[PDB]
Amino acid sequence: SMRKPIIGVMGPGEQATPTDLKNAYQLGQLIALEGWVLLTGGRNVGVMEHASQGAKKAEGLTIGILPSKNTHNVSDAVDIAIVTGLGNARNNINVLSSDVVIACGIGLGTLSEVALALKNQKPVILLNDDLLSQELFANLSNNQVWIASSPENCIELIKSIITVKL
Amino acid sequence: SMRKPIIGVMGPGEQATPTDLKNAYQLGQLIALEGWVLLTGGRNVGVMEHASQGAKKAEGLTIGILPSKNTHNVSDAVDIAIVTGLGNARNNINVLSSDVVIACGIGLGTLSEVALALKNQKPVILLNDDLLSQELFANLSNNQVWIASSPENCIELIKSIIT
Amino acid sequence: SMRKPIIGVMGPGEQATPTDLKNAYQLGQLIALEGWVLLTGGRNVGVMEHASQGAKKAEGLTIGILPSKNTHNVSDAVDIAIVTGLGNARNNINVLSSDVVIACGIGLGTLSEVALALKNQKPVILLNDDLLSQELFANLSNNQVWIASSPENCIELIKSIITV
Amino acid sequence: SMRKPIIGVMGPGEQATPTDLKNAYQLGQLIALEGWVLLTGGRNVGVMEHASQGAKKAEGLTIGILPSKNTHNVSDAVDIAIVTGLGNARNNINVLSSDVVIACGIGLGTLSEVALALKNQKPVILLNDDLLSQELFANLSNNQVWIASSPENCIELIKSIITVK
Ligand SMILES: [Cl-]
Ligand SMILES: [Cl-]
Ligand SMILES: [Cl-]
Ligand SMILES: [Cl-]
Ligand SMILES: [Cl-]
Ligand SMILES: [Cl-]
Ligand SMILES: [Cl-]
Ligand SMILES: [Cl-]
Ligand SMILES: [Cl-]
Ligand SMILES: [Cl-]
Repeated sequence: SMRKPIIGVMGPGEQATPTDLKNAYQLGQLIALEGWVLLTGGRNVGVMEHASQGAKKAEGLTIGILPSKNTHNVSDAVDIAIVTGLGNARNNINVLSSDVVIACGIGLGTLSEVALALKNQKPVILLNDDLLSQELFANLSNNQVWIASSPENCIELIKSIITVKL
Repeated sequence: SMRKPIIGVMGPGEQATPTDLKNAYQLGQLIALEGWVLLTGGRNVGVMEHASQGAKKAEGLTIGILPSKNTHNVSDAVDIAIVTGLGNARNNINVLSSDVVIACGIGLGTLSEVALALKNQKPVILLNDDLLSQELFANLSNNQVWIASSPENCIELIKSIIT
Repeated sequence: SMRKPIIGVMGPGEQATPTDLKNAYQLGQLIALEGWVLLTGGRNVGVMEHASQGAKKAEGLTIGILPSKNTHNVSDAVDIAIVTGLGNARNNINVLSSDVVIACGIGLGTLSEVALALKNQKPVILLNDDLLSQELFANLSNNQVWIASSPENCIELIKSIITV
Repeated sequence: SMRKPIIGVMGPGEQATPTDLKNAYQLGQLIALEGWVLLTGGRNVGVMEHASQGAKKAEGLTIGILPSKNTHNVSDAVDIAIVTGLGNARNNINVLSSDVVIACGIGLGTLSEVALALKNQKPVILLNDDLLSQELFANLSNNQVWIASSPENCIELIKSIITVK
């Protein structure tokens, strides 16, 4: 493949913590500064939107995988709107399309995406303060999930992951 | 609606524990005995297979929602094979189609289905031996998830929910 | 497989003509009288509604594959409501799930299902008065599609197909 | 929306004719020269492959919407590989995601996409030499479908559509 790495950033919306939102915005910037593509589920609030705005601040390309049948809710920070009409079934597209999936914070939708990514043997990085989810996913994935300490650490982990792929 | 209640029994496939299989068979029997319809992921392994066999022993109707593009892997105990060709994206159809979701055991696919069902505000009953999953879903659902003690207790809970 | 044959009856919804509705009801009834399961797109309009009503008149089992995320539009004659939340992507589930697909009338959604059925290597029977779609699908399918003259003829064709 | 127009080029894969492939390549180039994004079904065959290669020759961005669960079959000329695992259900994503759908040749998957696009009242342009398909879609769309004469005429039609829609 000559394609740029695609990094999926998943996380909560309205219930994202202040730390999740700061982490998301920083991640978006850092992904774009590497020349990587950012993929999100296209939500116009919370982690996905802060990540997308971060990437755009650093002139990166952003892809949104929308659950709706139209673009009515997509933000200006999404360059490419993939309109699925699949509702929450689109979560599987997010994970299959990503070279690495980062869960920035935790919530029900994020839990579903992490679970699907690990079932598909996709590399997953958790960036959150939820020890229960970390232990549960480590157990179910036979310790294949990665736990990051910061946005910068996520980028370091991605570089090690995509180097082993190569 | 004059339709019969559809109870979705989710749970591990190949990695199901022996207790998950015994619980799944008993759930299938008891669901069928109520005249309810059983929905599973449809394959010839694990909770899907055992629940479907339990329901068939009691002459219940069984629906399988298959992830592949044909019926190669279908349980012999599935009456209606819905072939989706969606892979793991069929998990959402399982949840949306169920009046109640029971998670019998734990694994990655089941975690995805429970999360989706709770996000849809579907009633969800956990029947497992995994205290981490029970505490995590109680927290994320603001204690709306039910934790069952047995297959019989799942049935009792469903009767309270659907009445 | 010990499962009953599943016959997918596709056709227009809101745009169905009175002829399509009569044909649909008769098809549903005959599918059920054969001891087969009827699958439709499940909604309370058009061929879906009338085929389902016909199958229920003969006490057959009916499956509806709904495009929305709830049962609000389901036919009262659907026994099993499979709620997909997929929109028109559910058309692929309709054809993958069917042993034979019947197109009862014509419209854009029905054309998409016929095309997907033929691409997914499923037997298709056309029961309509649309010569252009009949010729086009005969050409694209190297004459594997079947053209029926009546609801009874559809059942005759199914019996020949599911025998081999 | 400040997003670039996304033009979906649909058409036969394995069964594409030499004319379909020439038209597809030229379409891809012309879409990219307008600064538009090309969307295809993403695979390394037929119209998908040749449209993607034409767009890359003109340094355009290409999106591929793949039906399988990995990138095994992806065209080398796809920049963004959307892996769906949906099989032919991805055809709905192709049409929902496109501002205009061009059907470059005819085959069964293409017919499904044309039909779904028209059902959604998405603009559709047919570029083919099949008068049966042109008459059928004109009838079923109440003459809303467009019939193009050449790849260049497709671009002219897209400009007329983007202006009114
Ligand atoms: Cl979430
Ligand atoms: Cl499964
Ligand atoms: Cl399967
Ligand atoms: Cl599981
Ligand atoms: Cl419909
Ligand atoms: Cl519906
Ligand atoms: Cl139709
Ligand atoms: Cl394809
Ligand atoms: Cl593919
Ligand atoms: Cl085609």
